[PDB]
Amino acid sequence: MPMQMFMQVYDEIQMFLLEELELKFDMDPNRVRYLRKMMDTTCLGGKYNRGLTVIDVAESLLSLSEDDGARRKRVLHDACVCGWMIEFLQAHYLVEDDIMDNSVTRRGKPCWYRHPDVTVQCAINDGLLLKSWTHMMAMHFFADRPFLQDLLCRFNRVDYTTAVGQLYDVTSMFDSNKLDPDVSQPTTTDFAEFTLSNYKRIVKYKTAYYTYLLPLVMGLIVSEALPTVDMGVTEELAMLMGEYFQVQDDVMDCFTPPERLGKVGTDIQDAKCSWLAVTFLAKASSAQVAEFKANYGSGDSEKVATVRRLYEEADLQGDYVAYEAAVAEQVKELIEKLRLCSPGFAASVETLWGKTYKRQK
Amino acid sequence: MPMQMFMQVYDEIQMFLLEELELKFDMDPNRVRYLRKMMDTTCLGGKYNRGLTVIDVAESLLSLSPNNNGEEDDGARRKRVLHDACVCGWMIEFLQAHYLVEDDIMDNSVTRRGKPCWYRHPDVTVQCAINDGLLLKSWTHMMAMHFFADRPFLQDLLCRFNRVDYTTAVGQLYDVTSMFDSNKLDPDVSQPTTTDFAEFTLSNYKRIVKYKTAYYTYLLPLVMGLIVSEALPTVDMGVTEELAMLMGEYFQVQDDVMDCFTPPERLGKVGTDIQDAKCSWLAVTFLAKASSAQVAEFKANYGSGDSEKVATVRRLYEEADLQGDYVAYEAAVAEQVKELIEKLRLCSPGFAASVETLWGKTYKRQK
Ligand SMILES: O=P(O)(O)C(CNc1ccccn1)P(=O)(O)O
Ligand SMILES: O=P(O)(O)C(CNc1ccccn1)P(=O)(O)O
Ligand SMILES: [Mg+2]
Ligand SMILES: [Mg+2]
Ligand SMILES: [Mg+2]
Ligand SMILES: [Mg+2]
Ligand SMILES: [Mg+2]
Ligand SMILES: [Mg+2]
Repeated sequence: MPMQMFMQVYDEIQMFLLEELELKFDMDPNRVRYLRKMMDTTCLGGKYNRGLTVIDVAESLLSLSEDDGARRKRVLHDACVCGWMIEFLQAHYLVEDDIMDNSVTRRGKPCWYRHPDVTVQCAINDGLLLKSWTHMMAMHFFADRPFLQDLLCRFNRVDYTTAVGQLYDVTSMFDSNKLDPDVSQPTTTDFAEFTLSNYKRIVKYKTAYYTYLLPLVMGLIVSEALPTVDMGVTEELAMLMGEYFQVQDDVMDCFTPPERLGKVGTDIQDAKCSWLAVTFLAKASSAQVAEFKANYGSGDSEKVATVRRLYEEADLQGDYVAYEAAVAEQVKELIEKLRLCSPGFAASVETLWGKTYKRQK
Repeated sequence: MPMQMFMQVYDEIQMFLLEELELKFDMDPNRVRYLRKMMDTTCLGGKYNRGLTVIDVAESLLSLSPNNNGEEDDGARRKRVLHDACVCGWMIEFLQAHYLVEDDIMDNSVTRRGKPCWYRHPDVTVQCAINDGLLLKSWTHMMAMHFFADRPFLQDLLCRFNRVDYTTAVGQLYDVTSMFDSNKLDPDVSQPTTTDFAEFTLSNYKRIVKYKTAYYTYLLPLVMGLIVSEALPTVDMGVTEELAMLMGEYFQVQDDVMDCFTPPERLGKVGTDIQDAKCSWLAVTFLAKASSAQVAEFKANYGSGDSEKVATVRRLYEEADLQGDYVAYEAAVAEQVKELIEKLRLCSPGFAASVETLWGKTYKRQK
């Protein structure tokens, strides 16, 4: 049912974008060919839990003041459009992050930039095009909406918020004291920034805002129910669900089959600042830490293998399971807080939690 | 003075953006320092010609054709407009600084404004540079929300602005897909450099230049000056857009030649264009009037890293007398421009004047 309309609205959005480029931007059928494949490829093949959340949250707040059925159709189309704004935003960040991250695969398919006819110079701009599309579809559908001003101001703040996250992520293997663009870039070996604290900060901004906070806020917005909700609890949940999601990402990076996964994991190889990495270095012995230091951040045979055994060596899977129960409990008390006043809303956040909490296939 | 105030608005913008990172985003002094250095480097260095135009359009519209509704000529609305005009000006420069960061990387340039491209700096990584670029465009949205928060024009401001940000990205699409044949444009397929340069035609030059240069360089400054002036509807947009497309094309044409002919030293960078086999005005004008033989040679050189093969390509330009083609091109433009400006005077003379000043800073170009 939801996938039904959503995908309808996709076709709607896409028709509008491609057709506008033809009339007003003097584009040839070819470049319009390119751009529709770019869009489909970069914006499709996911489980769309971010756009979808918007629709559910919207529907669940649809009765906050016998009826019509027209309001219903209006709010739920608005919710599909914001939903796709979120998915195009992500698509933008993903295309730019595979380029930044030198990844090779995404979702079973090669990254956009690693497409036979995609050059990275064009890929880079293709990412910008996706972002531009979110503003284009926003003005096209919500020009006459009283909420437009506040929709885009919040949307743009999470855009920004996500870019800051990305600067956090990408400046984490280095000594922040030595973060001066005039000198060279020697990746740390003390791993003194492989901290849980520092971990938490990159993941909150890079992940939690656009993945958990934005779908909910947009959902509220197109439902004219935003102030109906304790933003404090709401923000708490999102920040938390979002930390947990990434940690889930972190572990799946390391121990989930790349076939299963859809991309041979690199984190260890690219020496990222994952949950495993910072959780390991904190509980780890002197010997274990010398050993980690000697087989981290290198594309090897026995090495990554080394770094993978060390993590089981340290029972990171038990630390994890303890994490999840901790998180699962704070999420439960937060949701009941919301339920008091916003029952319908705490219902959709429950539904959100349920697509997070498991997170398996 | 106009750069006095412009520049103290920069300091203003940078303090809010930077203070807001540390305050609302948990940023540490280390990364605030980086981000301040990044902003200065990518944003300060040029001549703020699109930035200061907005200031010019705005002063010349509180004077001639201004708001009658606006108090009996008393100084308070002017420093407010002007201050707005400065934010708008830095919005345009931050938007440009965004596209130049990504562009130097895309185009793989080595230097800009007499210096290593951002992505070319020592403690700047290519993956960080890309994201830095993105922050640049975000900052445009954060400075506008912060200063124009209560401003009635903020939506109109923001709509037009993103429209132009978008027409520029499309322009970048047109420029980078220039080298190969549109027909064989299929991401699922490897691709070869066009060897026949068959899309190196004027019509496509015109296109991948009008969208990529003239809108944000000429239309946006003028449009934003109108808006913070609240004098938007007082002008013929169509004729206004006409000359900004006019002016933009010439600017770009005039920049294509500086590229291949102005010394790297004097051009504040090293001309990639021939090396990178770009679709300059120069190439499209050569291929269109050249013999079969002159053309065979262009192919046997163009788009080759070199001192001597990049110099043969630069020879047939002289031999093909591109140098007089330009002169003639420039003259047809200066007169076509000249005309539209007069049509603008008939209702919007204050406006029409600021456009002469902008035109006069284009024509009179040796930078
Ligand atoms: O780079 P990672 O590891 O954080 C992740 C991409 N997630 C992103 C990427 C860009 C902006 C925000 N979140 P992915 O490439 O594993 O999907
Ligand atoms: O790459 P070019 O030659 O078009 C030029 C940069 N101009 C741009 C760059 C990005 C977007 C629009 N216009 P520059 O590299 O000479 O500064
Ligand atoms: Mg990644
Ligand atoms: Mg990344
Ligand atoms: Mg990951
Ligand atoms: Mg360039
Ligand atoms: Mg370029
Ligand atoms: Mg150039």
